[PDB]
Amino acid sequence: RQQLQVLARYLKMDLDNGERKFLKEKDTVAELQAQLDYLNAELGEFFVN
Amino acid sequence: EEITKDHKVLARQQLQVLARYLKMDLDNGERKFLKEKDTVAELQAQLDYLNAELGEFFVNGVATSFSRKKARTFDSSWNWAKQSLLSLYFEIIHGVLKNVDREVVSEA
Amino acid sequence: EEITKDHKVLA
Amino acid sequence: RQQLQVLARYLKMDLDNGERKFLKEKDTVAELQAQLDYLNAELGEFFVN
Repeated sequence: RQQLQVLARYLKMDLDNGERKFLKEKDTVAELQAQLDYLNAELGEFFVN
Repeated sequence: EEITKDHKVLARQQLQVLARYLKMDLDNGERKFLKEKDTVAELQAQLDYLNAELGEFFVNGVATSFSRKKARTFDSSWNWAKQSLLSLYFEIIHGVLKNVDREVVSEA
Repeated sequence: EEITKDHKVLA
Repeated sequence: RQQLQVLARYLKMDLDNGERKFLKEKDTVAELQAQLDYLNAELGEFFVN
């Protein structure tokens, strides 16, 4: 693991970049889903469907 | 920069060998990001459909505004009676109200 | 000598 | 083994070159020996010796 980290640092490579982007998109999914559940609680399942 | 490119290639190969030994998936984060991006795309498509359907005004205006903590109670009429009495008293003394007009009758 | 410096740092 | 192979590829080193040359020379030994055994079966051990 330490040797891999050394090589990544030499290569200027961000092993955590994909995970960070995933967490950002997961927050975006959460907030868009919150908007959708609010619209569903407002109009209703029957209306939205 | 052929030599530096060759070294970068060598370092990438050694890194991939070490990741393979460690059973580390370098592309796992990118895979999860791409799946989550597709999920964002489809949820956003649903939201734009609902927005094109109900409209910007309807969707914005159905926003919740009520909360129990935000309610304001007023019951201190016992205090406001004396306040109004003093206001009327001082107004009459100072000459704001020279006559018993309908506003003075309403305050009474 | 930036490249050789980078190699020395890596080593 | 994987690290050694990576280093050999970087060095443009052919680890199998010696083995390939050995197999070629072994085939050459086989065919020359086939010629010699034919000549021996033909003229005979006594004549050749």
